Amino acid sequence: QNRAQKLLHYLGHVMVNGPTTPIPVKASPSPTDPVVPAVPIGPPPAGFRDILLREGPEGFARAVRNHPGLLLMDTTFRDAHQSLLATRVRTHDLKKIAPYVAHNFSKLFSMENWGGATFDVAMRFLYECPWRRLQELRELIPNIPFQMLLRGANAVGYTNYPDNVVFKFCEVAKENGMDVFRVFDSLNYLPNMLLGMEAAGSAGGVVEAAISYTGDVADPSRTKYSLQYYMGLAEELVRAGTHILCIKDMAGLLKPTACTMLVSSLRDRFPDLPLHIHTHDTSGAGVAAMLACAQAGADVVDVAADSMSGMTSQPSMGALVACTRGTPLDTEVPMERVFDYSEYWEGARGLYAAFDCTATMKSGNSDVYENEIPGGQYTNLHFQAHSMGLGSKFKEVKKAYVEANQMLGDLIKVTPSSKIVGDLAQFMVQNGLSRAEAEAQAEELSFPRSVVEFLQGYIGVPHGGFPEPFRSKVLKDLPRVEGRPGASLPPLDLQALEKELVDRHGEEVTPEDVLSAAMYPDVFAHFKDFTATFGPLDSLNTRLFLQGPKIAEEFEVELERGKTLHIKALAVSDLNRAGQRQVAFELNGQLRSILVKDTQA
Amino acid sequence: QNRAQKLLHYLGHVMVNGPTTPIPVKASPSPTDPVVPAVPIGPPPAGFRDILLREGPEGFARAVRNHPGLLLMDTTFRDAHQSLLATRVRTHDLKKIAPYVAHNFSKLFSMENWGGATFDVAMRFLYECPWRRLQELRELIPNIPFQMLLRGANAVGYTNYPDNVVFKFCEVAKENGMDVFRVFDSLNYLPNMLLGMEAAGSAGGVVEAAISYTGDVADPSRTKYSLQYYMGLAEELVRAGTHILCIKDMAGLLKPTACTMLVSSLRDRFPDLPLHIHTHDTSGAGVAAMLACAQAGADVVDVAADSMSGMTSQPSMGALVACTRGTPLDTEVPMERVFDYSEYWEGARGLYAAFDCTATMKSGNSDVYENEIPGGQYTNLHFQAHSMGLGSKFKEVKKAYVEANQMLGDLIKVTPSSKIVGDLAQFMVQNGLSRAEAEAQAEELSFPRSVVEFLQGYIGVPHGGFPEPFRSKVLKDLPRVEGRPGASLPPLDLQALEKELVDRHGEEVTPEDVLSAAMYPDVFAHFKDFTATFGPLDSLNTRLFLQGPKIAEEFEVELERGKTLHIKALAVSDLNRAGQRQVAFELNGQLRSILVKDTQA
Ligand SMILES: [Mn+2]
Ligand SMILES: [Mn+2]
Repeated sequence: QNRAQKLLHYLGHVMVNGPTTPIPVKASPSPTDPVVPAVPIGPPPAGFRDILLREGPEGFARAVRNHPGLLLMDTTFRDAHQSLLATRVRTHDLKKIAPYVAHNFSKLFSMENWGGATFDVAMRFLYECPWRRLQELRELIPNIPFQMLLRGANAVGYTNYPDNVVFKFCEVAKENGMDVFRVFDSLNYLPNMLLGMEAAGSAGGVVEAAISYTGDVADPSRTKYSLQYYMGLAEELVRAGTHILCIKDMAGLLKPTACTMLVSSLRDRFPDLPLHIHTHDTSGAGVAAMLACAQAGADVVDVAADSMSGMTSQPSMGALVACTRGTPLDTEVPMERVFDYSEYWEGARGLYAAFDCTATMKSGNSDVYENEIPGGQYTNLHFQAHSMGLGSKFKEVKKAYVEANQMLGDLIKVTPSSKIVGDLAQFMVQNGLSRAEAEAQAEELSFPRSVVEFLQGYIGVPHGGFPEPFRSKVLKDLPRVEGRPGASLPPLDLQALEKELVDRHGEEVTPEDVLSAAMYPDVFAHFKDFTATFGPLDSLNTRLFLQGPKIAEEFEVELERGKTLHIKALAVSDLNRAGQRQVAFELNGQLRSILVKDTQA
Repeated sequence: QNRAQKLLHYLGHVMVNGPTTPIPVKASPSPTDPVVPAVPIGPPPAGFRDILLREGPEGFARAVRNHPGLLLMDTTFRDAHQSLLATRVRTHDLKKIAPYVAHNFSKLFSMENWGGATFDVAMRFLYECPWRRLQELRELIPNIPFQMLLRGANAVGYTNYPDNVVFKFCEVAKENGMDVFRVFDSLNYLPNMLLGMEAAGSAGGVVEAAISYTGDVADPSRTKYSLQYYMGLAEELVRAGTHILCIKDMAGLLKPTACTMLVSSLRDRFPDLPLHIHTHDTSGAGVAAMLACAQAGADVVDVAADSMSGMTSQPSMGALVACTRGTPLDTEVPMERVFDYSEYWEGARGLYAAFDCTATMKSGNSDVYENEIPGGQYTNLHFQAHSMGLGSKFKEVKKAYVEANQMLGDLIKVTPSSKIVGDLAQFMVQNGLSRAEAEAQAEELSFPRSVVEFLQGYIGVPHGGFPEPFRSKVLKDLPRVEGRPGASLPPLDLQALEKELVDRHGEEVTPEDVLSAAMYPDVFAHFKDFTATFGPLDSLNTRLFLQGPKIAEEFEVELERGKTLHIKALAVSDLNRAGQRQVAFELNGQLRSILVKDTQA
């Protein structure tokens, strides 16, 4: 077995040289293994994915809109760990509790488990294939709809790609098993949001236009992104044609009062339009928030498993289900099941001890109502300062964030945008620049590549326009983008890229691989060469994958399905073998050894 | 200076032999120092403590009941850290942010900062005087009311004390600066609750009778502790005379729905009675819950600073303040201030890294709706299991907890009671006893000392009676307590105890000390001998206290107020000096050395 030995070499390697992917927090994966509940044999109870197929996104939206109780979505597979564990959860652990979900959470609206950071991190850090993840799970959960976070601007990539790809991406994603597409734009720049809605709607999937939330519509003071701001935007999005409408409060800024307001005026304007609410518990509301949303007529709300909820993540699924039963919005989900599910996750999370923000973050923070830093980014900046004894610092950067944000014309901060305000915020602090010093001396300073490209609109056009008195003194003799960036981009010959990959990585390369390579040229490449020589490192349980094997400890890995592979380390030490070393394993009935390179560790 | 050298010897000792008080989690106190905001010079803005004094608990309650916005209480000084940090926060760090509080949180209803575990821990583990704490803080915050958790049954002790002490306790406490007394009974056994109310009322303080909450009044299924159960209990407590009425949801089981119900029928029955709600965010509601209580007419709700809220503690103060502004329930508290306040606590908590439940607990858990384990006990049992790689176990015990509780007739689990179900739950588990095996074999097994005395009523009589078919087969030829246990207890000759202490510890012993010794004979004794030889270990900053000083690191300690004491370690090594060693400090302008005992460390 070449599949076999490829992995051995790997295990051996991690033993000799240690961890392959970065480990931000010095900690070994919990020695305990996640508790996987029991599940009856045979097919799931069948939930919405069934209806969808049976009637399209058409009847779907209706059933959704006409469902009595509150409906939910599980972000535990995507945004939940993307916010708490540096989006490091591996397919392996996701496949584990999959059969459970399929059997227990059929009443489920959708299940977020793809899109977002994941596509990137899957190759850049976990060395697994994002497509495999999908197919492997779609296989395990045929009854629950699959949702992803798609960026209208550029699918799951980091830069503008020709529009021919956005459609081909969704085309594939759709066939591979994706259903609901949540398209968003960091500036709510419709052009990008509609392109996303296109590829998604044309791919034949469910379009769920997502509006990113800033400030507080309840507060009449601020008028930039006023209630009427959103309301207008919806019209366009609804006209452009969307099955479901979602409100992406990525910063956990939605207050109950603001909620009641927003949703009602929305339910009023669109009586039978499905409404989906996404918030992060960063401020401390979330639950109280979501509850208000239902009250006012919201159809669904995003939640995460208790053990993976709270703080920069989504509100406690169990708290929502609990507070909602006995009422006309009852979710009808057995508390018992949320327990076993959270149970699993509390243990699963134990493996990702090396990526637990829990190291620096011991709770939420209402100051988010001031800096407007989204959940994910919050956690990271927090960890950064504190991880280097600089909590004192964090206060300061947060203030530079506000100024930076105001300095660019008060913005909507999400992946694209949010990270540009970040660099500028840091640029100012690390250079001691008051907003005034920053603006006045703006005629010439080396502002972040991200900031300059933003003002050139590479992403889009901020509502209210660019801070021109400043924008120009910055841009100078620089090319300012005109129109939807992706527009002026010539297509991407897929055959040129296709044989260009077959020619190299193999006669294997699949449509999927092509796309991946497309979005992530290098990262994909590296990911391919790595797995090339190390086998299916994705079938390895997280512990072995991170920490590597323990000398003498018996263990097994399910390669494919006909093999179980029982291995036990025991023996390494050839300290000098021509500048190397050699380890031996007792693979199944026999035994063998692979040679590693000490890398003078 | 004897004050001086006494501390030196201590510091040195810690250097040579290490930590004096147990340290559950191996971690050193953060090297960063909590950020203490700025506070104007001169007197605070004055709040309710002022009104109180000017009009007695009579005008106070009215003002409370007639105040427009929602009122709050800060448990950050007591229940917040008692649930999260093993009640280990020191007076030193409480004095620091005190002036700030006095200046910024005048609108505050009360401030919980005393009572509960504190009195015990203050001597048992921190080696500080609980009275000192009170006096020192009363000094720093003369404008905000001081609240404490007083146990009707036995003030701040662990056993039945003759009622003469219960009155003498509140008498002293009241004069020392305590105002509002929250009196509670673990089984809501009126006899004990009234005794507390008396001492509290008689002492001339504000009586806030507390009803302990269980189950879910919204849920018609369970009828033991039905709505009409509480409603009736209210009548008694109000007739017995109480200025304010509080609901102690020590387990965080209060759902919004159950809330709206409870409070309203309460505000209905008592139009102008002040209502105070206490909850723990354990389930995930809390905030959502409290918001409901207000909606329905609740006058005050307990909260903690953001960095100290969440999980088994109280809801995010900032989340409440945030979601409540702009509405008729506006707290009027400047978001800005809750920020600086949490800012301070996030850092102060970094000093207590050795007691942070954060180590095992990374979030709340809605399964609380099933085991009914109060916030504090949850945290402990969770740390327990997991701190010894036994999370797998924790599930099990939670199950025994339910059976144990059901086995004792379904109870209200708070400090007294709650820990009895604990022992029983663990007894069963650790002896493999189904609730059936536990009961049938009850005729004779060595049930916990706590469980036996419970059935003998040493605490009180459980509503619905004791589980007799069992109770008896357990008790056998054992004495069953008749009436409020404290009643049958002969007074406590205070002079006998007074001269008894003077005679020993010194001609210093104060009325306070007497009471302390009373409730905590030994603990007090040890606490006294320790401080006796080591000086004011309470004027030491938590870092030096826990971790001791760092060789060559310059530092200072504010002994009293006329001395600043600048010390620098540097030099220890007399490894063998007659089985000891010797360290040297460079105290202020001069230098000197103290001789320690290596304890063959
Ligand atoms: Mn999000
Ligand atoms: Mn409590």
